[PDB]
Amino acid sequence: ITLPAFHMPFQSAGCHPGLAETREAAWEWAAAEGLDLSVPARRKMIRTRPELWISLIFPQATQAHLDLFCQWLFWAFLVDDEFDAGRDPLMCERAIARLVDVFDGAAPNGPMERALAGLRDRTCRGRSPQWNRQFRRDTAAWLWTYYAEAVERAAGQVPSRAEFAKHRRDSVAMQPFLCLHEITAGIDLPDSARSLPAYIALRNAVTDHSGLCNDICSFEHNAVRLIQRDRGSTLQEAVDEAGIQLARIAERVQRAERELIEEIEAAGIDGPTRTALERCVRDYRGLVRGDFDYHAR
Ligand SMILES: [Ca+2]
Repeated sequence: ITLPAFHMPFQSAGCHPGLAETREAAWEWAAAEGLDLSVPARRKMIRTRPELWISLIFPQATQAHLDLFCQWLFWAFLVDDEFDAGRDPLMCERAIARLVDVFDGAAPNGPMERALAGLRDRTCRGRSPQWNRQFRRDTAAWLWTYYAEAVERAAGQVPSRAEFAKHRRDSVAMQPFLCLHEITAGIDLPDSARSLPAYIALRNAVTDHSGLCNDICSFEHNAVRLIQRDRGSTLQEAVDEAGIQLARIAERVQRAERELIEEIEAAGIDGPTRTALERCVRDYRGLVRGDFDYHAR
């Protein structure tokens, strides 16, 4: 199987120079929180290289922000590892609802709960209720996608190609890091800016590209397999067709930027809101490219 020639018109924003430092801080954070990983889990985390993804997503971030975001990613990888109990819908329901309660303020218990509480304290405090509402929405949506997949698998139900794309937006967990971008970029989006049709299209296309690129570079429901199912093709035919669909998503990023600039000028958007939206127009390209260089390279 040969990967296709991807359509990548987005230039690179670089890689953070503190990649080695933020990895050492990530494992130093896991040890201080009592996160006891098994040997296969430790090998899996080293193989996944969370320091690489976070450094390609936030190359200009401060070291403190990069370390914090990396520990979120380190925590999210540990959450994903446990759910692939992980298939029993009754276990997933109690596990997810416990993590969300800890997020909402319930006193933590285990190491994963105290780690999440510490992550939420360092991140969510100081941010606006506008940001905390979107951050919880994206984080909780990602957590409940494990319950959704568990119940869907237990019922013998399979997702269509369209339903999986909507589900993949929350299950790729790129959106919670689009909220973290606001922190490292020094911006804050009002709900009016979040309601702009072109910003929604831009935020979703950035999320879709990350999800599909993930499935392509990783041979669980996979978009390439669903293409192979809905088209009855071989693996190489489904991989190239998946790459073509990714090219359309990259095209959606370009059209959403143009339409967002048009919506800024037409609506008379100025001040910090215009600065926050123009920051996303400039940065979301490098996020797509940074995520792409992680999965493909
Ligand atoms: Ca184009």
